[PDB]
Amino acid sequence: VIGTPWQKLDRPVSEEAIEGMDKYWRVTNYMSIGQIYLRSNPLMKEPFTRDDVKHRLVGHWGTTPGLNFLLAHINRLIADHQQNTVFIMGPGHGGPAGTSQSYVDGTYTEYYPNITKDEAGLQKFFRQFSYPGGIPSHFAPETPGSIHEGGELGYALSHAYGAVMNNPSLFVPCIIGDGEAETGPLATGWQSNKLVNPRTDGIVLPILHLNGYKIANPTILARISDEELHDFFRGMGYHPYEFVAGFDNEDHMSIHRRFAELFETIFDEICDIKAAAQTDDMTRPFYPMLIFRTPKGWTCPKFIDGKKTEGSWRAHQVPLASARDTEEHFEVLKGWMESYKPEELFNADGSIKDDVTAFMPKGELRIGANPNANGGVIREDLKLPELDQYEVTGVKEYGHGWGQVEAPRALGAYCRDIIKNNPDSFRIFGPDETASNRLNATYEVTDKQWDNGYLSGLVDEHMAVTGQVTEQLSEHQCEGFLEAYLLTGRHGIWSSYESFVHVIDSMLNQHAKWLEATVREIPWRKPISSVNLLVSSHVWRQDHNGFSHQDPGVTSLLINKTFNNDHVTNIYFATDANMLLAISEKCFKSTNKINAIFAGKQPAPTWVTLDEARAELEAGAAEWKWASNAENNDEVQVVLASAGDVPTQELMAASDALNKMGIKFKVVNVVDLLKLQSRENNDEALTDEEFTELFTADKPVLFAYHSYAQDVRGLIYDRPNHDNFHVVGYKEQGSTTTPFDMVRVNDMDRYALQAAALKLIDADKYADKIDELNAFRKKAFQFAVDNGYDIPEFTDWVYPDV
Amino acid sequence: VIGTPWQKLDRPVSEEAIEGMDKYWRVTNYMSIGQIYLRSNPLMKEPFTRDDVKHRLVGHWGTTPGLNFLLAHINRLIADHQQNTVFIMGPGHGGPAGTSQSYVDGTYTEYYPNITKDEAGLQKFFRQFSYPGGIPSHFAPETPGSIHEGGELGYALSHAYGAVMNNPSLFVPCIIGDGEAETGPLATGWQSNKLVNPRTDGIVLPILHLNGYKIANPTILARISDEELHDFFRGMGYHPYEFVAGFDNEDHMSIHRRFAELFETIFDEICDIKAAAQTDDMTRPFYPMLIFRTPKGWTCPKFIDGKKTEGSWRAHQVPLASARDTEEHFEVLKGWMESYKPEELFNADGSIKDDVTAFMPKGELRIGANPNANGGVIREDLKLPELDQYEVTGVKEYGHGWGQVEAPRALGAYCRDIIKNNPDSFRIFGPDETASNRLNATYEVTDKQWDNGYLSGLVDEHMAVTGQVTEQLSEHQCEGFLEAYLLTGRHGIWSSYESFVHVIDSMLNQHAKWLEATVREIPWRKPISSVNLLVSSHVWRQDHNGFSHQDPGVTSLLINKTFNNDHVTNIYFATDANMLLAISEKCFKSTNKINAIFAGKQPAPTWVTLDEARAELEAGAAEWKWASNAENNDEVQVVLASAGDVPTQELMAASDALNKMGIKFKVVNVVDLLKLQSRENNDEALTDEEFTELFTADKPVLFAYHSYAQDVRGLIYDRPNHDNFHVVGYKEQGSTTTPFDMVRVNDMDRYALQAAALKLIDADKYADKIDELNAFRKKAFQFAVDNGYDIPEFTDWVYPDV
Ligand SMILES: CC(=O)c1sc(CCOP(=O)(O)OP(=O)(O)O)c(C)[n+]1Cc1cnc(C)nc1N
Ligand SMILES: CC(=O)c1sc(CCOP(=O)(O)OP(=O)(O)O)c(C)[n+]1Cc1cnc(C)nc1N
Ligand SMILES: [Mg+2]
Ligand SMILES: [Mg+2]
Ligand code: NA
Repeated sequence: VIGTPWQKLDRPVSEEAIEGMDKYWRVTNYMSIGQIYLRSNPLMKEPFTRDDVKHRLVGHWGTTPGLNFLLAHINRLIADHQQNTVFIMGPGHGGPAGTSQSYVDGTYTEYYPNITKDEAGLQKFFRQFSYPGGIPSHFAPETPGSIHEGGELGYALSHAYGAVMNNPSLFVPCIIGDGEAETGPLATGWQSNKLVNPRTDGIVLPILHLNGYKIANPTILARISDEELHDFFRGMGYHPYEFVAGFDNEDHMSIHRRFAELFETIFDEICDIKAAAQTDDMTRPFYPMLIFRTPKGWTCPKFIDGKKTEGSWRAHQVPLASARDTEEHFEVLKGWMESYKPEELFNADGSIKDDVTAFMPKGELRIGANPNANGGVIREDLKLPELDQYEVTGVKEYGHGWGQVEAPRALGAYCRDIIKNNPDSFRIFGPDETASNRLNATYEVTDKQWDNGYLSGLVDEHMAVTGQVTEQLSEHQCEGFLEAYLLTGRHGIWSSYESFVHVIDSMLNQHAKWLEATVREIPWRKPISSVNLLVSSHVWRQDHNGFSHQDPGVTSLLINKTFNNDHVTNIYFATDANMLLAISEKCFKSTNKINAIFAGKQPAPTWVTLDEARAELEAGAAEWKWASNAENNDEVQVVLASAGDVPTQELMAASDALNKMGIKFKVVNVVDLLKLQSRENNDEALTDEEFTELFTADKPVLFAYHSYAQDVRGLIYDRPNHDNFHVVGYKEQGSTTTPFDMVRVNDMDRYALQAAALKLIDADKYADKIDELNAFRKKAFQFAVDNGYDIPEFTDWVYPDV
Repeated sequence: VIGTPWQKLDRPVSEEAIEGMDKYWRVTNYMSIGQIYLRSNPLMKEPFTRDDVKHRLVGHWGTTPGLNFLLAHINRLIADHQQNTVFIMGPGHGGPAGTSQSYVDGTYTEYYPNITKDEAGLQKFFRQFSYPGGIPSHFAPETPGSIHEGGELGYALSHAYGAVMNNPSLFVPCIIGDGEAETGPLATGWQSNKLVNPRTDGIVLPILHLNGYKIANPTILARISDEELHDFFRGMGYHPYEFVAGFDNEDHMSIHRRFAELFETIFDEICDIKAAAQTDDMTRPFYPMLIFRTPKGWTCPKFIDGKKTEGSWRAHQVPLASARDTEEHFEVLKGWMESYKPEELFNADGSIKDDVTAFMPKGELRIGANPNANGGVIREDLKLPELDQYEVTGVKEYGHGWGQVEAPRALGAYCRDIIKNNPDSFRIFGPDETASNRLNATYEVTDKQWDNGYLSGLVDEHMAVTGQVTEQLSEHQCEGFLEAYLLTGRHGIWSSYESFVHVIDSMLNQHAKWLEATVREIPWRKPISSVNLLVSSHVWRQDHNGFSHQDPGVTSLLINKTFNNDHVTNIYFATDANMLLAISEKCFKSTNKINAIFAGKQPAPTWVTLDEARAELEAGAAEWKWASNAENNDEVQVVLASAGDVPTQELMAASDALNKMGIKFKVVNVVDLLKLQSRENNDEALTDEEFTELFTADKPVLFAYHSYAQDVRGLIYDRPNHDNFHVVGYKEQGSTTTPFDMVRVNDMDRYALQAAALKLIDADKYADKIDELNAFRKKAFQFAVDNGYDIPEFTDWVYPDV
């Protein structure tokens, strides 16, 4: 248990705490300006001149003094209440507030011993910000106290609410830009309070950083009427409180006392909600939120060159852009740094004075030290059930290609038992698709968590105010909740229709970037559990939907995060349920990855046993010898290679036909896609020798690929024999139609695969047979048109091993 | 002018109109069930049996009777008020409501003559829905009256509000799923009413289709308290009205009269707002919105197999899934179809009776016929200014590589004058980045349109309640507004930081799919203007930001929509401002495309004259002979090829060094990326002969690519000499740093490009020189570390032609 969660003070904030908060705010403002502007001389010792100013002024001042103000008050609150707290910096371009916070709390020097608490350390701290060989502009994973960089705006609230799930002692004050709140993902993020429970989860306090402006415009929320703004927050289930400061001559000590009093009222309300929830955990409370309305750039010069800067979008990036080049900008910068009176904040040796930090929290309550902001220090491996009990044993009892299994049901049973064994640290998210993607065996041990109105057991099934599945029709919510759940040390999976995974392409990019920086150069940030995404209801079998639901292209995006041997991204094609099981075990053990797990949910053959699945997965691609009819690679006339359940089924049927014609071939299944890249691009891929062994040195290879052929073509560009691969992938064809028709129109069906294999082998010799196969595809299509279902010869085919 | 816009009735809805609306609702419900369930016998003529039921039951009943109800009332409103109207079907899986609407209004038979108004036509209409060789499950572009398919949910409101921009006579009732409203893009879509003007734009009426459920869950909005729901809509600037029906025994005629009365109150309020806006166009009104709360699946069987179906998520997809296989489901289906009393709705010949449609609008007011729902019939070519006046003439006067131009400023001036010449049909959208991406010369002739509070001319600049630029910090808004603006026949452009274009990857996918279906098989849907996206502030020069802002990967997504010779996607690399001008002219003339226009906004050399730009763009890739020093291709030791402003600059400097060493090479610039594909994949690409002429038959080619190397590798897979290309692209390296450092760490800098060219030519011979270049890159990096700016030898280099 960290601290004493949810305790009220029952006395006023002390005057010593007010004095310390004002010094915090002045020293963090001063050092934020130092990080942006100063390459040397951080205490302005004589002579302080333009030569001390950075040659390239980069950074964002506008948000920063508002963040520094809130962080003074959040620090005071954590110390007085001993409250387990992680904050979210929505405007993550306010990096200097976050580095300053860590430098003040002592964690920065603890993690970065060269950046010491004295004048030499402070000089290095100023220079390094946004500087070559230094540190980032944003609140990056290398900053103690960050679980959210806030570079690509919009995810502040999903991360805040995922952090508090199953974390009942955790308080998250979530600072949201008012520009940020105009994004789609942030606007739906407010609604998360219908999906958390005040007893079993922790508490988010949204703080709208309503500074009136984004980059070059006012914000929507800052210019609507007060009555609309309050109605908006009340309508989303909050009790809105509003603070307004900095727009008149009120002295800063008075402002601190008024804010401290308000923040105590708000926290007392949060403690009352927490206490009440021990008895009534079914009534959704109106959680407080805070409208924090202060001038953008607060405390910078009001006008610069006759233009209003404090209280304007003009304060957004770097005021006084000429501070190094003109004595006029320099004199302004000097007056501004001096206005904080650093001679009262730092000792002669350059260390921040003790009376600046006596009010601060200590130990693991510090924002920089709390282990929820470095959740791999809290993370424990899952207690996983034995995989063998889930195996589809039909392959062993009856043969390769047996049965009509819906593959994700086996993952569902495995998930059900993982939740049983790990009942408060493994969650499933879904955008109203958990049952549709066949993971609903989980409901046998838990419910979907819904903290909003109930009506009747005639409609409400498998839903309760607490549970370990969460659904909302938003891929951004599901991805953001899960990411923060992992970042705070827990585990999970989500599932999406494949075409709609693209809604969160950019979130996958940012989380991959977080992982890249971490595996490269942040070894104190310990490994977290991986994002596991079941990519299902795929391009080939969207029976009730049509062409909008046909886009397997998240493969292509994921390929753009496969560099430097970071190994933070995996693309797996689950050939059947036994393979899905073997892939899911590996993913649930893995850390510091995004794992995209492709599996069809339609009834489909099972090809491999679980033991075979375990070996083949490890290799990445495997010959299926029981399906090949060639002696050795020299006898092979063509290599039949597939990735994905549907291409494999069609390839298998084509193999059966090619066997009966007396054609010699081998069958290769590909599960771990990026293991096709060369060793030069991927030090864990198949070696050239293993790659040649599978694909031959010079035989043609027909490769039936689940997604866009482009992906495989680009991955295998420097591989031996790559000029002989003919990759058949999805090619933007299809509609609402029968299963045969969907493969037919992308040349993916068994008949077209058999034809392509014959064309690769000898086009002239097989000219007639190819015509005949192409005519059968027309006949089969006409059959479907006339009759309403596919031709029995297609649907009724079972691999001859069965 | 279509109809008589914004006219009140000032009498009650007639009883004849109520009777006609009830018959509409019954016949469209009946035919919706017919489309889902029936392969033959649409009038249930003796014998009606299981054999008439489809073998594959696919489709979505739950949303559909609510849509059919609203469409009866929207049709009545259009007819009585003669109101120019396009609706948006948010729940686009209710395709049968949209096809039924067109079949009733007569447009379906007008566009599809085989689907006649009689029993034979009705049989074909039922069978074809969601059927092989038939039509889609959703409200697809092939349905008259659609500008929004609603497959990937969330974009209903951005499309509605973009439709009404500069369209002051247009009314858009926008039907939003209540599941849909849990998405991010929909949640921010409500806020658009701060960005439209009630005088110069038309009016959206959001209708929340609050049927209580999504697929397998209730919805957030349906289960919060009524007071929260109303406060929510009032807080977003609406006057909420709520209708509740279908939950008790109220007869359907009574329900129609109550709704008609309410819908007249709402429309009268919209007419009052429109009238008032002729005098006060600065006060933002509270626009009506409608909460429409009815049971999901309304009018289907209340219970099926003991499970509540009407008023449940269970009604979502296909009730009575056994209707063909069991007499029990069949008897239920039969009673349900009979409950609509089709013997009163159709004549003996199977035509829908005249008294079913006497209340309907006629001519171009019909929802299926209105030209705003087929805007290429309204679209006129832009009156474009002459391009030559914008040319950067520095190249002609001083030489190739001259000056420090910020390329998008020339596009800004060109846009400024396009708006001048087309002052109400060309708009610019930006997610608070218009000025940041340097398109702010447009503000010389128009303002950013902002219909929310003003404070002071000290902060409000270039903003007014009407104008042709719109900004909101949401890529989903900018993309959705623009798409509908084009779909209703107008023109525009938007700009985004390149990394954040990924927020709307999935919207680009859907619009590409809309374009694919249209160019393939919908010739009555005439061409619309293209989506033009300035992709700027790119990976190499995000000076104030860092690694979160470094992701040029939208190239890779766009490559997945380049099939079948649809030619609906273009990727252009603007080498400099003259090239950007030549690309922008072509894009502004083009139709039925998405055009991604890559240009850097940093100060940069101009390489080509405008006449050269015009020729090279047409070819797609061009030798720059004035930069090559080889005689012919046989003399070439290496081909120096680049795409993108920054790779080209570095390649050019490498060429200068390689020239001074006595190395023989040619320079090739690539502008129109997909023209590198083979003719087999792209019938408008470079032929093999032209490709060999540029890239040689067998010399090494160093290709410095703006984005991920993977893209170029996969595109050129079947090209002559492709095994000799070495593609250098962005490889997930970089941070907040100097311009040299960002290229350095991706091996993209001039020194590394010169080294790679030497390695390709003779690794042994040049071993020492390569070491030396690699050491200079270290020295240059250390310089930046020590000094705060890049080494003068790097920054000060100008191409020797200047
Ligand atoms: C850094 C960057 O690229 C910023 S900061 C910013 C304004 C944010 O204003 P906000 O009111 O949220 O913050 P504050 O006033 O500074 O506190 C924008 C549009 N951008 C570009 C941008 C665009 N779109 C998205 C999704 N994310 C980002 N970061
Ligand atoms: C068709 C499909 O793939 C549907 S329909 C649906 C429920 C929509 O409920 P809503 O309340 O909006 O509509 P209604 O009750 O039927 O009127 C979902 C989750 N899906 C999957 C889905 C997921 N995510 C996104 C972005 N879009 C879609 N279409
Ligand atoms: Mg702001
Ligand atoms: Mg609904
Ligand atoms: Na090759």
